[PDB]
Amino acid sequence: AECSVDIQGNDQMQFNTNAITVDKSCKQFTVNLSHPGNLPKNVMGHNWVLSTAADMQGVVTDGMASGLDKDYLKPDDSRVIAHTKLIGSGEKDSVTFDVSKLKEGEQYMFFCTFPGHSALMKGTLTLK
Ligand SMILES: [Cu+2]
Repeated sequence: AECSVDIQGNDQMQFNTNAITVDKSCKQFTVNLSHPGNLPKNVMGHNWVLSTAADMQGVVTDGMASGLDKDYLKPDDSRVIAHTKLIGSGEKDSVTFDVSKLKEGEQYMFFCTFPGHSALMKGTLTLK
């Protein structure tokens, strides 16, 4: 299977994907995040964060309160399954994670934790 995916987060506050499917043959999965546009990280930063559907709101709330200095992610948040760093336009960051942290029959959500972004910048991830 392919065990990676290229995702874009643009100045329109949109991920070019609303749904990700991870193949079971994969032991590891990689997300290559880029950011088309021209806006800076302090006002249009984007990160790719993964958690269970149950944990999303909390990760987003606690991340918002963490500040730009911490990439808007609560330090050592156990609910975060995997995450890229917070990037601005023109930047790139990739993250690889263990697929064994996922199971079938559970809804996972990927989103950006920059203040307010998750309202539009979010999507589903499923192991299949
Ligand atoms: Cu964002």
